[PDB]
Amino acid sequence: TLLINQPQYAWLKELGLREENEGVYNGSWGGRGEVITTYCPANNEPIARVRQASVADYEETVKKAREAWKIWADIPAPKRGEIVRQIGDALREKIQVLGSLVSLEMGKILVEGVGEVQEYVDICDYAVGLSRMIGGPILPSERSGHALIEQWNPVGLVGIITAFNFPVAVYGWNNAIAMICGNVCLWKGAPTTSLISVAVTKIIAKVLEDNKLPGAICSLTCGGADIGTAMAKDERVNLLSFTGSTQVGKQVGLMVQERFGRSLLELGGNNAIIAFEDADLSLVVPSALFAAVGTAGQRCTTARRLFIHESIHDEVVNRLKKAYAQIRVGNPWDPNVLYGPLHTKQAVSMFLGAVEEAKKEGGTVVYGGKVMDRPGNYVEPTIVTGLGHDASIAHTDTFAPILYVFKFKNEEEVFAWNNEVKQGLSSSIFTKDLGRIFRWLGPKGSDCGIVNVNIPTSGAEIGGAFGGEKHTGGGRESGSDAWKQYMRRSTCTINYSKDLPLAQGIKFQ
Amino acid sequence: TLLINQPQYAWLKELGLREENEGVYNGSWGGRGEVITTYCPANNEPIARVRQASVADYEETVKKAREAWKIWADIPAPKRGEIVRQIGDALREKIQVLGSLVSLEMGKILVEGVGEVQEYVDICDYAVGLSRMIGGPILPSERSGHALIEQWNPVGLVGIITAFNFPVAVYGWNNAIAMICGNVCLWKGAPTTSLISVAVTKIIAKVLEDNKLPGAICSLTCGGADIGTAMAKDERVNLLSFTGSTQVGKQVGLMVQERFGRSLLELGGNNAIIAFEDADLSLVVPSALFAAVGTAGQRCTTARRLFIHESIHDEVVNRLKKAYAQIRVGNPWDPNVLYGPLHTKQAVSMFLGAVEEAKKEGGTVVYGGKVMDRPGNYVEPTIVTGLGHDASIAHTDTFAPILYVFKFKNEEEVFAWNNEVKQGLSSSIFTKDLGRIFRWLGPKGSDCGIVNVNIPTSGAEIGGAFGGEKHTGGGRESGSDAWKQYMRRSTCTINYSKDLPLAQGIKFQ
Amino acid sequence: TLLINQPQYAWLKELGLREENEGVYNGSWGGRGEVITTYCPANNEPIARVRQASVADYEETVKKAREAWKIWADIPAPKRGEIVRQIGDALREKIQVLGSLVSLEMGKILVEGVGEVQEYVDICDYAVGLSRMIGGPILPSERSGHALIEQWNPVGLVGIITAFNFPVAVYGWNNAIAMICGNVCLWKGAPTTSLISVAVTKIIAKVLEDNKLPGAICSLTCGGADIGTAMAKDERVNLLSFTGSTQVGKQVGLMVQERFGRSLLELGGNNAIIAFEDADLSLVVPSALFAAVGTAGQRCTTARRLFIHESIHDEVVNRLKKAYAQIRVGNPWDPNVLYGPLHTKQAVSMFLGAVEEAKKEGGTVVYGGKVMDRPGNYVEPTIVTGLGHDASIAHTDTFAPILYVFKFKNEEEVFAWNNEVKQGLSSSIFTKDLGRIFRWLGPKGSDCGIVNVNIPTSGAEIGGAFGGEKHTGGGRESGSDAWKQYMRRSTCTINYSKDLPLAQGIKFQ
Amino acid sequence: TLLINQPQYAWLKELGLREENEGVYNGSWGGRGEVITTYCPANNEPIARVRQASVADYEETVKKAREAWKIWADIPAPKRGEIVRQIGDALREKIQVLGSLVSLEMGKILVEGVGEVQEYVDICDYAVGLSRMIGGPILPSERSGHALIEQWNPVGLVGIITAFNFPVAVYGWNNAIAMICGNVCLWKGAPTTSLISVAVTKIIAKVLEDNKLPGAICSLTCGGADIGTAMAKDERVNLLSFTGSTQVGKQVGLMVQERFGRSLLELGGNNAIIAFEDADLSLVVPSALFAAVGTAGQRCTTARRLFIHESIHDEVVNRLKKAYAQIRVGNPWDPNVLYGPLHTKQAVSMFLGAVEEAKKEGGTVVYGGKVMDRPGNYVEPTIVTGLGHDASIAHTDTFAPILYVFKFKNEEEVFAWNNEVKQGLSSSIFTKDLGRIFRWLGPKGSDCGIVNVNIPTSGAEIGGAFGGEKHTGGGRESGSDAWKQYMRRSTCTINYSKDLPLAQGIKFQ
Ligand SMILES: N[C@@H](CCCC(=O)O)C(=O)O
Repeated sequence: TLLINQPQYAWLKELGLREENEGVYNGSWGGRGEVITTYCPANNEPIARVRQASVADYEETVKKAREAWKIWADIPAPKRGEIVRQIGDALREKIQVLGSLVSLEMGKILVEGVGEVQEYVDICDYAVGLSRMIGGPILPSERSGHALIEQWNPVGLVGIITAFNFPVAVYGWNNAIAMICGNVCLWKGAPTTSLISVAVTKIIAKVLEDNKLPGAICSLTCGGADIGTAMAKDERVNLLSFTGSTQVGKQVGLMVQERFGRSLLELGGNNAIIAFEDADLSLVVPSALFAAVGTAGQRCTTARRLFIHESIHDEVVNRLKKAYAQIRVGNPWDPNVLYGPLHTKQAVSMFLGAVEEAKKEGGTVVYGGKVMDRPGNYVEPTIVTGLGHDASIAHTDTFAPILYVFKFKNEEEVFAWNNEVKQGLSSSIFTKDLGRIFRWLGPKGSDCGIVNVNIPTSGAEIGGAFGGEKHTGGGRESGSDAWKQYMRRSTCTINYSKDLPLAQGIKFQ
Repeated sequence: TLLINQPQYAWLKELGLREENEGVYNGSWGGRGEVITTYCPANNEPIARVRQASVADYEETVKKAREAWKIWADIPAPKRGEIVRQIGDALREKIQVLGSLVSLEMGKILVEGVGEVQEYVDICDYAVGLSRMIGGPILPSERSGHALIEQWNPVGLVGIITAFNFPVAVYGWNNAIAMICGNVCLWKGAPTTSLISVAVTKIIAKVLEDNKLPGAICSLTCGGADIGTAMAKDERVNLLSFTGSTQVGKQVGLMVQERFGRSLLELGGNNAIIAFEDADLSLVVPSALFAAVGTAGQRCTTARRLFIHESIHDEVVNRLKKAYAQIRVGNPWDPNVLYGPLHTKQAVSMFLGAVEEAKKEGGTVVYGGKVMDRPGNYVEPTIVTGLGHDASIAHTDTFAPILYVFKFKNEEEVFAWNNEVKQGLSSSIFTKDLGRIFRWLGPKGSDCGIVNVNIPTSGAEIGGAFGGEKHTGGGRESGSDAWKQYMRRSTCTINYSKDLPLAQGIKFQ
Repeated sequence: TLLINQPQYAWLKELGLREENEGVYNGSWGGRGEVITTYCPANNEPIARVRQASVADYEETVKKAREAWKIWADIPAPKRGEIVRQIGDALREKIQVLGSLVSLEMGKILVEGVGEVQEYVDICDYAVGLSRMIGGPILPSERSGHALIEQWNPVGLVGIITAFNFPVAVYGWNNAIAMICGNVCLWKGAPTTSLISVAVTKIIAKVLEDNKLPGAICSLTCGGADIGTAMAKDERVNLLSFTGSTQVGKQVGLMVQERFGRSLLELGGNNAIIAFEDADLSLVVPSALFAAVGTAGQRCTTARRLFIHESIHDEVVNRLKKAYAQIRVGNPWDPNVLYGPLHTKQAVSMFLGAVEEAKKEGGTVVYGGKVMDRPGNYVEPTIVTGLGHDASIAHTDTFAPILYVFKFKNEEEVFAWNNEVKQGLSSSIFTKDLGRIFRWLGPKGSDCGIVNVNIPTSGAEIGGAFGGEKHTGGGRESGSDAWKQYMRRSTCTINYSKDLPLAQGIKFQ
Repeated sequence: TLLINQPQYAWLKELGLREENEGVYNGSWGGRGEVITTYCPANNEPIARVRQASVADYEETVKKAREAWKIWADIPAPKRGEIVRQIGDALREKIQVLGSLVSLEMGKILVEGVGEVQEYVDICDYAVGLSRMIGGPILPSERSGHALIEQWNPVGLVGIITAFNFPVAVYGWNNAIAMICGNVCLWKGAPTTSLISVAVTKIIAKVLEDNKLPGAICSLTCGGADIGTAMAKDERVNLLSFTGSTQVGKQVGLMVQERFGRSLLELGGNNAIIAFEDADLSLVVPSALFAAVGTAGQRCTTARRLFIHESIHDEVVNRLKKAYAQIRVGNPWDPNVLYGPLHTKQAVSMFLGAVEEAKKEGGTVVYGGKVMDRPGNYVEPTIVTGLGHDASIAHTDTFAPILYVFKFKNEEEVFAWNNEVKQGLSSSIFTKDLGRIFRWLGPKGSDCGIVNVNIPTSGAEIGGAFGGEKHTGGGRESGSDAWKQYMRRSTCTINYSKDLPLAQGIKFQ
């Protein structure tokens, strides 16, 4: 009855998964907490089982990771980068099968599952180069015979809590960067993507073990909220990177601040696309489509609000309705399928509640709005017109494929409306106007951390820093100098002289 | 009665100070809150009075500041730098008499008062050059016909809360940097340095108004804990920089996190100097003296722990005693005075309590330990030997001139003892050993934000970032790229083509 | 009959100039070579005289500069920045009278003369901040117990050869940057701007003397081609920065290479403005006017080629002709004069030589083309149409105010025509097309070192690097990390361990 | 007769080598010039033959590379990085046989042969990271409504001339960096390592072919000085990176300067190791051994001068003699030998010339000095004592394994003696003295491009820039921001507004 026992899914054994898998890894595999069974959202059938972490499992792992850190921090950064290079190779090798497991356990379509693993391969290549570059400037002291250098050192143990919707990539960004920065990692994933977490940890463990490194360098404790809270409250967790809901993120931030730890919060988005009158509609429509219905609307970067200039509102909406009706729905691993199930049955419930709440706040469902009559967690991608831009349901961020469409007239008001929500992740404008574009990029433009022009709100590349402002939580991951969040800066002055000139010329005599 | 009414203190009026002064500035001067009188700690005489902010003053000042921000953020950064340049020139012209006011109201000696003002002058020079440099990289997009740029924009209103012990420099570090980054500022100082806050703001307000700019760009609301708490709970304060006690800082970080604001925390230090057997003792003794007794021991970077290797412990301690007994006591505005009073009468009593608790816990007062027989808040700088490194009184947070002296034998134990406290601000080793110095700078060395060699724990220059780790709060000010804390990063992708290739080669069609 | 002996030019004495002035400074003033008289191009009247450098003068000056470098190089860079800050202040206080001398001796209008001095002011401000920043990274060594450091140190003596047309600013750019980088300078300006060079040198010398530093840190040796050739051949001149003709620059470049010195060449430009059909003509016409007739067309960044799309060629030409007729011609110090004389009587001949040649090669003079019958070296700013973009007269760059106008159709061809010339200094397109602008910035776009959009080819700001490609010589001055040309990089590996790991894991034992 | 026709050398076929090989590659393989036979320096037996380029081959190859660049420069940099990544992998997979070919045709020992290929692997890893990073800053313009951007674009065709002694790594540093920067490459190796150049080109060709890219992106034209002179005079070669003799490189720099090309010169080095009295002798002796006898003394970074403090001169010289006696001599393809032959018989003649001159000039051969009585180009590694530091023989340009040992007393004279040579590549001091180490890194310290402490002058790691000063020619390769030499910077100002504010506030009205 488990999918891993059925012959058409034997490929799961290529990831080393079996009927019951250990969900704790700290150099040894184990798990004394509750055995969880994860299910395929496309057909509600059980896949395999994972033994989750008890509290003793959590305690032992943290201790072994900190002991592993003593060895790992002594390994030169470029040699750490060589370990991350080998991880990138292992991922490359299994990108198709790991991508298939993402489609199977998470439910996003095969090209997105593969593409998500590509994000991990990309940031590995990136981190490999970064491991020969991380550091600070040597600066010219104002004092003779003094050297002034900025040093960066690992923070220690980096906890990583990831969400259901990107069960490989978010961990991969945090892992590759933290590792070359000399940190050890502790991973707690979404319980409903535990097989993916195990499969990824199996890949990493083999690399560590082949290199005669302690496996606790990349530790895994599968578990629910109790384990996540433990990490948020654990003084031995120097940096807690949390990707999840804003509500839970806020509490993670508070718990970390109470103990004077470090947090990196990557929280919800309420991302807007803005199509001005001069927009290239052949870019607008397919961009709104990918941003709205990509991943069945389940990215933190999904387009949730579409603002269209009055002159083109009807046409864009009609053109978008026709494109929705061509979306090919099916099993997320099937060829030509563009749209899969929602991840959980509760996500279907939430979708239903949001649709009905949108009607109660005066919206009109112009497309979709219904559960699909078929096995699995399938819902229709939905477009809602007629709501005020400040409608309560629109300012709520729901992980459901519902696109709230609004009219506007002037640039100034629509910038204000992009900015008026609590979230602050991604944003896009479609326009040809050179001046408007740079105003969008400037201090009176978009208040988000991702500020795009003529592309979807989703689909970032890894070379830039990824994250948001406001209620999205302020953390950054991946590229640019996001690596600095995973290290502690020291400002270092060395008197190599036989004198003691004081800063600012102070004569203390 | 008031010092400002006596002819010998007529120089206070060179700073625009009067018998009663407005403590609110926002383009207009006002103050409808409680009137406070500040006192000269060298003689316990009243200096002058300041009309603090009421709640209505605070509310109106924030509204004026955010209005001023609309203008100020539209001003090109180099032109904002020119304003800061002129502020630097204004401090330059007033440096002696501003320094003298710092000595009078706060109580540090004159070279420190002038030196503290000089830090503001220095960060002004630095920020002027920065105003032509701030920003992010243009990155190579993996996508044809796409540009990828990292942009930096002001966060908006920067609230700045400062302490009694650096009543000019800390505000200055924040102000110069926040200004060129296109932010407006709201300053709340220590009530017992209100005259200094008012005087500094009078200097800045004139530059702003001379440049026909709205004064609320650098707003001042003098007040106590209510004003600080209001700023911490106020969504209109985009970034709150807080320098103060660890306990209040923890409460400010929690409040700001509750509303998803940005905080920059600079809290207490419990800084150690470590002297190895190969140390040049002629560097040790004067460095210890200044680090411990400078500012009458009232810096967050004051050396409170002195670790001396067993072989040299008695000789360094004897030499410090002779050095201590030679320091010239007197009024702190008097040139060539080296030792002034503590800031308050309460501090004197807390100094006595610490000296008593040090004796209770086993320690021996080898020098000092008693109040001095003279007007004002004078205490003997004090040396306590014989305690264990883990003695309770030594892990405490006090602004009293007591130096706790410990013995050690080996490198590893004394690095660990340095790191064993809760704070993590400054640290220093004295040694000639090449390898030991690089180990101290590395991942197994000092855990502090400031990591010095053969110099005191105090007296940083502005060109590097200033701040600490662990319970020091994590914030950085002044140099390096601390300016990024005053701005929001955006990662910006611009599709300038007629096509829509997706990141990671994802084919969504 | 000297202008400086007339009462209306008494303001010259505010710069310390006299009837006959010393044109050698090395801490002392002197000059034993030939005496030069400079003439005011607006009336051809002699202004004053300058005693130029003999061979003995040059020898003694280089030696004194190199001896002064031993002191200067030991001053911490921020303290060298403080010197540059005072140079900036001295320039601020004399900006009007210095700009007037630029107008009197060089001949550009007063607003530009003042603007040119502002450039030196601006780069002083930049360099002051840079003096806290210059340096390289600390990198992660692949070898345990090794530090890896990029260090930057002065080259030593920077010779600076400047030209007649920017007789303050180019020296200024080189001066501020070289100084904070720890070099000493030796200046040989254009013979026909000798008083300007003396005036600027007097200003810097006072700052150096007021700071008790050897004046030879900023040495002057006024002279002609003999002194410049000596500098290019002199192994004691570590870096030679030459701004001048392509022809001379090539020989300078060869001579420095022959001796394995460092050269920084800023040579001629043949800058094109290209206006596409969708261009804002309200930006096009003023920008073209400023770029063509600014400085009577004697900048290396002056627009000499104007490509206009066929659809708008006639309209842009007509509007530009009407704009050329608005220009007020007069004495360059007279108010609201926008057009002054050419620098030399020789330039007037070449202008007439160029006009006759353009007609012979088939051009039509639609505006100007004649000498203005008045005192001074006044020629009409000229527009020439109907030539092929590949006509010889158009490629030979000369400083005559002659704009060559060309038609185009395709973006591809006209980008190629921008790039087909031997120089590669500045370039500008006028368009609204978002894709066109980013192609112009890209690898199939402009090949020039300055690549502008919707602005003239002249008028750079100091925050960026300044210089060109191809026959423009390759050097960069002023902003970005141009400072690195004035310093030597060293890559430094420090083994502080007891072991000897080899790079690349090479086992040699 | 040909080794490649002997069964024990069949491993050569694993590299695609044959009895007669094609020495031109531009997408297709050919070569119409002279057929060169390369020989094994360990036994003087012929290996295989290579058809070199005629000038028509060169002509056709340049034209093909320039067409390929039009395609290659359009490929996004991260995608170009992916090609280099696969080049890295292809090298990883062939590291043993390619290292053996280097050992066989060049003559260095196998562990260095492999290690040299490892440098190419390492720089591929670095370049892949870079390919996401290269770019310049976005700068805040002083003008409202203006963007200021520093852009980097490829130079076009990078001609790469390499030398016999590093026949793989030097090309690789240039290749990996030039490739990700969007340039195409044209390689001319040393004629006596023609098989190595063919073998590396075969590896890159397969990668290019497998990725459907034109092979001329990495073109090969094997040949001698006529081909090298052609590249130095060819305006189609935008950058010429030349590694070779000082005298040839000077002429290369002159030819390139004559045509306003870009050159990158990496010439000879007369590198010194300085041993102060406090030096750890257990680090000194092996470092001096490896730095002197590594590669049979044929590195440009080889240690030629060994300065030893008077007090330890005799001891280290005797300790270096006992190390020299332990050198294991034999054929270089053994994975266990330490010392192979010189590359050429003429190097033996030169070596014998220098030893005889050192003895004539008063030196004492204390070790070696003789040819080894076996087949091949074997000389004994030699130590020569008793010469002054300015003895003529010690200031020659000879790749001979002769180490010249000098005495010194104080730090100042010996720093000067390090600096007295014409070249400026590498340098190293052995000391524990902290102040001395920072003095050596500073402005009165070593003048070299590579400045090392307690390690060989040789054996750089790729993270930093590589190259020297003075007669070493000034170019930098590999790490840090050396990638900027392979690109052209542009300073780009974009007016996105409707106004025309001028720099420096010049009102042109
Ligand atoms: N690469 C993805 C990451 C989204 C992460 C998330 O939705 O939580 C994107 O840019 O849309």
